[PDB]
Parts: sequence; structure tokens; C-alpha cells
Amino acid sequence: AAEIRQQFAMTAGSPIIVNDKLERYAEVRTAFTHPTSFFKPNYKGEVKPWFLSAYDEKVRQIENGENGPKMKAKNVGEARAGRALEAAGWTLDINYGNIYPNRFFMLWSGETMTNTQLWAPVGLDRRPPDTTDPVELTNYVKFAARMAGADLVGVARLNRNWVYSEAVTIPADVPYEQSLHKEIEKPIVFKDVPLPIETDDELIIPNTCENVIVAGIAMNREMMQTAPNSMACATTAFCYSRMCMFDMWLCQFIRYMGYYAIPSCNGVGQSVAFAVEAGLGQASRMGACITPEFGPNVRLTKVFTNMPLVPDKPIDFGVTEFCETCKKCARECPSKAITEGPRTFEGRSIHNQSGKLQWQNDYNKCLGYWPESGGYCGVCVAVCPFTKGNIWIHDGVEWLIDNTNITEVWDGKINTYGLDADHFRDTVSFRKDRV
Amino acid sequence: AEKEKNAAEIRQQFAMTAGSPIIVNDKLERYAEVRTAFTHPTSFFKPNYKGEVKPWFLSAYDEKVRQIENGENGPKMKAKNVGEARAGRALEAAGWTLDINYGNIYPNRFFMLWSGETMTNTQLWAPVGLDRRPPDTTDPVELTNYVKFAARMAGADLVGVARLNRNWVYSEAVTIPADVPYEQSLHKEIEKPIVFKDVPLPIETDDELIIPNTCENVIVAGIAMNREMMQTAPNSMACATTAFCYSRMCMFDMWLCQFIRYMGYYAIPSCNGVGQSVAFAVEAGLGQASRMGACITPEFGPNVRLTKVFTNMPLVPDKPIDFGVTEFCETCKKCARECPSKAITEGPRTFEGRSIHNQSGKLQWQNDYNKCLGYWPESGGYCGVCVAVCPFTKGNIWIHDGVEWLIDNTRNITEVWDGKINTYGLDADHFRDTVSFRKDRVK
Ligand code: SF4
Ligand code: SF4
Ligand code: SF4
Ligand code: SF4
Repeated sequence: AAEIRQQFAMTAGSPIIVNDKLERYAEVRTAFTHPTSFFKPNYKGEVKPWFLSAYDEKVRQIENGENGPKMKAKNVGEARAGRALEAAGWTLDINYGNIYPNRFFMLWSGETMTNTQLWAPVGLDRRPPDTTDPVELTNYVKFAARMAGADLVGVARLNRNWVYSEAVTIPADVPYEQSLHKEIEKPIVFKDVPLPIETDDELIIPNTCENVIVAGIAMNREMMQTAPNSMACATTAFCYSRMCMFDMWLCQFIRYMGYYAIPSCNGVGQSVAFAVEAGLGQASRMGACITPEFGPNVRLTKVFTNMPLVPDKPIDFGVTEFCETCKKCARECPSKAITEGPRTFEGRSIHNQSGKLQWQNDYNKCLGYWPESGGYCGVCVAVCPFTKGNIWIHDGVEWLIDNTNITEVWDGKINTYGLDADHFRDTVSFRKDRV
Repeated sequence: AEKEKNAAEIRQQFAMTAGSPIIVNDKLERYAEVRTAFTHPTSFFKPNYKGEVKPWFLSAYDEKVRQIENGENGPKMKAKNVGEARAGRALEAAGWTLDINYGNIYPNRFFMLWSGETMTNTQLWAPVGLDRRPPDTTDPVELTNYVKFAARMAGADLVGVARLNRNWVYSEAVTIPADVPYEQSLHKEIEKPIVFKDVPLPIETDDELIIPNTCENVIVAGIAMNREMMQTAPNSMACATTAFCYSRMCMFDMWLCQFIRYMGYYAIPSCNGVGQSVAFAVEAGLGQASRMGACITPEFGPNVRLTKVFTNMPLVPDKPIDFGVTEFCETCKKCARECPSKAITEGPRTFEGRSIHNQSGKLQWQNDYNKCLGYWPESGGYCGVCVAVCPFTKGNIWIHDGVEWLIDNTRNITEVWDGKINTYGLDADHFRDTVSFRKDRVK
């Protein structure tokens, strides 16, 4: 896997092609939050917040002994178990994605955390850094990242084009039980200040915030292959909580090294663009970052920091050319959300950011399928050739890409965090591949 | 030819018939948690390197600070430079992010809630009613398979089930009143009885922590530490793998408790609180007790952390295992010889506690745990030399002789930072050993 990555390393420079129309994107425009897409009917035809209508379908499926849309479970007990596993997975995640910045788990300073308080006498977060060498810092922080649950880790300079212009958040003193009903918009701005700070009016990231560290958190292949049914939902959910723990662990490490760190999970900016710039993978037709190790079957989170670091090289292992002819996700998508046409700089709707060259998908169609199916779908991820274990072959001199139920999952292979020992060697790391 | 390792085969070979293997007599009473060296007034205070008497972890902090300033990764162990010393301690500190006051011991506080009702996840999911709907599965065989699958998703490297032996549940917990904020927690610790009563649900009153009489089972998880890091004991990287695994324990408990609740049962998390993990682990078949006092497992030796969840969910208990640990420990004594505090006995097992920190009435090697704790401020960490030098901690201890499996009786920090690592510090060279199919989850 390390050989594959070195082989497809490209020269420095963001591979995302942009034009002069590109503007930063307000987070409220995503299909999850925008008022034009937020409300969906349930199976009874009642208009509700999309996730409430989706809950109605989960209840309906459990009652009827189903694991998904038109997918009968072995029995009601099995149906129940899948949704219990899904719901439990989300334990360390707020309101599907931890997007409110500097709230709950996503604090921009460590000062009030119980861990920081307990460790205060050592003064690790107050002491000036003892290492400023970006080479050594990159090795340290990547080692820490792996301890913190990343299966992949990369570094990029922070491209502000992918930072949301405005965040969706809640007022600071609103407790959790009012959060869903009191969501607001708040600008994210860059200023000459020493530390990340939030005011009544603004989320302020310092101009010194040079870098972004991006983590890939691998999902389980067997469970995702059940998309759009419940076990796909469960591997999705568990990985969101793994993302949260990753962000908290790594931000604390960085702070204890004498720098600042901003967590994000699904908030603050666009993870796919950061991941491509940090060399985890390449953008794809479906819109995900496709990695050599996992294809698109991997979640992303990221941490922003002033810690000096060595940016990784972007990687090009031919995804763009492959997606050009493939279109399997587009054909299998249950909502016809994914385009079969060519890449353009023009967004198909409010949910897309115009001004960058990408495949333009209709993401309101995608979200529409979630209440209908009672899950987070994932069919595109499941059917992508890159998701399958072996797409890689060797032609004698260099690596190249090859041209060509749920009861069973519960009774089948599993290992810690859903990782697969058959492939786990692919993410082994020594100093040579960290920096 | 070398037999491909089969960890499941190994466990089958050494499976015992049913019955708690811990030998006890009439001396045995439940143990008050306040008696542990961490909490007992006789041991909680330790001098620092200036001879100032402080809480043990504060004296240990003084030594970490001194070491960083002196460019050291441990007692009389020079680091590459001050930056490396700093990094080890930053890693250690960060590892503890999801753990309260070194162990999460206060029951029904912070992360260790005995009910899910107030958790943000529960509130978010409330309209589905998973925590209100009666169980759809009561078959212990299916439940055992479901809950073990969930346990692996939740980060357990090992999982086992036992009937709950109340002998190992603390008579009284250490906790804080419910109106005390975190900042005052260490100042305001109290004792509170853990009692069993005829109630539908785990509940806490002003006077008591009440576990229902229906709380039949304990689920025990092993959380694997990283071998390379632990073998730097007593230096900083051993402290770091210890720390990260405590946060993994916490995540495990919360994940699994929520799964069980959403299956229509109740679940009590614990991490280092509520009861004695090693006893539960032995009874749930994760491994065997040892001279040093830890549960030694076939997969990781003693280099594995433990947590446990208590529940009324019907389950199939696992069988205890005997792969010869007791007999090896009788003749080995390596941990005893290498222990920097001489805390571990070189003598035979007895039923009589060495001091207040030991629970009398059960046959075990009796160690002086006040001596152990005393070395922690001296070394500026959580030591772990015993775990590091234990032959069972070594990676390739199992061999096959053509007939059966057996133990192969043949048995710096810059390099660790520059060396092999993988997700959560797990090792792909061995990760196949914890693969699981239905057959090894339930008979
Ligand atoms: S399914 Fe085919 S077109 Fe779609 S993202 Fe994967 S490789 Fe690209
Ligand atoms: S998640 Fe499902 S509906 Fe959405 S784009 Fe992928 S295949 Fe289509
Ligand atoms: S070092 Fe030897 S005596 Fe001590 S626990 Fe390990 S096997 Fe037993
Ligand atoms: S942790 Fe260290 S001091 Fe304590 S028993 Fe083990 S070797 Fe001895």
C-alpha cells in the first residue's frame, strides 16, 4: 500500500481546478439544513423534519420485521437489533455530525475540558512549544493521529475556499434539548488574533491557522454492502463517534504540544476538498474522496492548527479517468441524484458550490431517499469498484487498476471497531511514510 | 511446516467446565472501594522529589515537569531532546481525554450514567422509542451473539460473559454528591453503598446505589494496549498507551450500554468503578489471574485493559479457561524480580490479605499495592514494568507441536516514535487473532 502511494504521488499543488466565480459556501445550504430541503413527507404523507420522517420509517420497519425498504429481516428481533446498533453508534455525536462549532464536543479551546483541568499543573497547554521543526512535528502528530483512531492521515495547507463562509450553530447558552429548534447562522472569519475565539457575532480563526490535518476513519465493508439497509447505517454511525473521539484526542495532543487546534467532524468546512488536497485520495463521480485503501468507504474528519507541518503530496491513481466511463453509482442510485454527465464549474442547485470542477449531483434527491428508506442509504459507496477489496493488480513492473444478507453479517466476520485483519496491514505506518 | 495460528482453536483447547475458578473461604466479604491504594488515606498521599507530600498524581506531575525540563522520558532515562520528552507527555495527557480523575470510578456520574435517559444521543433518538419498547428478543443465544458483535464494534478486542458474582462488587463505591461540579470532585469524594434490591431499574438515591436483583450478568471487555509502547515501561510511552486505552474503555461502556438499552434492557457501565475487573474477567473466561495480579489473556498476556457492563439482558455465560498460567507463575516470578518497588510477592498464594488494599478470603498472590503506588511519583507515570516483562506479553508465545497448542517456553523511545504504528495502536501482525464469527461468539 505504501508502494502504491509513492508510485502515484504528484507534485505539490491543489488538484482542484477552480475559476474566478468561486466563493466560500454557507453551511446552511447543505441539504440537511436548508429550508427548501429540510422537510420531507413520511410514509403516511405527513410533512416533517427529514430525520423525524426517517424515524417513522425505522419504527414502521421494526414493527413489520424489516431491515430496510422492501427487505424482510429474519424476524422482528433482528430488525430491532439493527436499529439498536445504529442508534447506539451515534453516542458521541451531536445531531448527526457534530457540526455546531465550539459546542458540545467540538470546543475550539481545551481550557474547560475535564482532562485539561486535571492536567493543568503540568502546564502542557501553557508552556511554549519545545518543537517547532515541521518535520518532527509531522511525525509526532501523525503517530498521535493513528493512536487516536485514524486509519489514514494527511496534512495540507489550509485552503480557505473550502471553509464555510457561515456555520450552522446554536447560541452558546442553549442546552441540548432546545438545540434542534434554535439553530442559527454565524460567520466564520479569519483575523489577526492569537487564538481561535468566538464572539457574539463571529467565529474567528486566526490568520496563523496554516494547516489542516485530515483523517480517514474506515467503515466496515460487510456492513456497508447491506446499503441501503440498517447495518450500513450502523457502520456509518459508529464511525461518526470514532471521528469525534479522533478530533478530541488529536486537538488535546496539539494543545499539549504548545499549539492551538480546532476540531470539526462534519462542521467548519468541506472534508472532501481537504482530503483531496491532503493526499488521502481523489474526488469521484459520486462526490466522495476515493482512497486506494478503502475506496470511498471511509469517513473523514479534520483538525485545523497553527502547528508547523509538512504538507503531503496529492495522489493521482487514475480515479478521474475511471469515473469518466464507469457510472455504476449513477446507475444504481435509488434517487437518480448522481449525474452521468461530464464535470462542470456550475452547481446544479443551491446545495452545490459553483466555481470548482466536479461532477455536479442533485443532493436534494439524495436526502429525499433517506426518509423513504429509513436510513443513510450508501448504495453509491457500496457499488463503487474502489470499495471492493482487490481492484489493484501488478503488471510486472508497476501497480495498475484492474479494468474489470443481514443475518449473515450478524453471524459473520467482525473484529475490533469493524476493522478487517485481512487488509489491516495496508495502513501500517513507519516514520518513512509519515514524513 | 509452521501451523497457521488459530486463536479460537487455542481457546477451545483450554476451555474448562462451568464454575468460578476463584477459590474462596468464609473469610470473604465484599470490599469497600475506598480501600484501594488510589483512594485510601494511608496511601493516597505521596512525597514528590522535593519531599513535599501531595496527592500521588500531583507528586507524579512534579516529576513529569522535572523530566521534561531535564530532557528525560522517564526516571534516569534521557530523551533525544527536550522536544521528545515534551511530546511523550503531551501524548500521555491527551490519551486521558475521555476519562475522569484516572479511572471513571464514580458511578452514575459524568460518563458512567446508569440510565441513558439524559444522554444527548438518547434524546435525539427518543421518537423511535427503542429505549421504551419491550425487548423483541429474549433468547440468550441470539442476545449473546448480538451483544458480542456490538462489543467488537465498540472497540473491544476481547469480550466474555459471566453470571454476576456479587463477591467482586464493591460493598461501597467512591463517588461525589450529585450537586458537586467537576472542579470540586477530588475535594468532595464520599463513600456510598452499592446494594441489591427488588427494583425494576438501576437507581441512585441520596443514601444508596441500587442495582436490581434482576442484574444477572456481567459483560467483560479486553482493550488491547500497544506492545512496543508498554515495553518502554516505566517511561512515558507506556503511560501513553495506558491513557488512550482508558478513553477506549469509556467509549466502549457508553456504546455498549446504549446498545443494550436500545434492545430493551438496562445496562450499568463501570470502567474502573463498581467492582473488581480482574475477578470478573477470570470468571468470564478472558484469561487467568497471575502473580502480578492481572488477568493474563492468551492473545495479549496482561497487556490489555479491562472494563465491564452489568445487565439483566439474558446471556449465555462463557466458560473459564485454564492455559497453565497458575503453574507458570509459580516458577517464573520475573515480574517480582523486576518490580522497581518490590511490591509483587515471590511467595505462594494465600487467603490472607497483605494489607488493607487486598481483599482477604480468595486465593491469590498477595501484593503490596502501597509500594506499587509509591513508585508512580518517583517515576512520574503509571510504571507497568510488570506487564512489560511478563513472558505472556510477548508477541509470538504460541506454538503447535503437531498435536496441540502450547506455550513456547523459550520465554528506545525515539525508535518507538519513528517505528511501527497502526490504528488505535493495534498490530496487524497479530490482529487476525481477534477475528470473530458466530461460532466463537456463542455455542
Ligand atoms: S461507482 Fe464508478 S463512477 Fe461512481 S464513484 Fe465509483 S468509480 Fe466513480
Ligand atoms: S447515498 Fe444513495 S441516494 Fe444518495 S447519492 Fe448515494 S446512492 Fe444515491
Ligand atoms: S512475569 Fe511471570 S510470574 Fe509474573 S505474572 Fe508474568 S508469568 Fe506470572
Ligand atoms: S506497576 Fe511497577 S511498581 Fe507496580 S507492581 Fe508493576 S512493576 Fe511493581
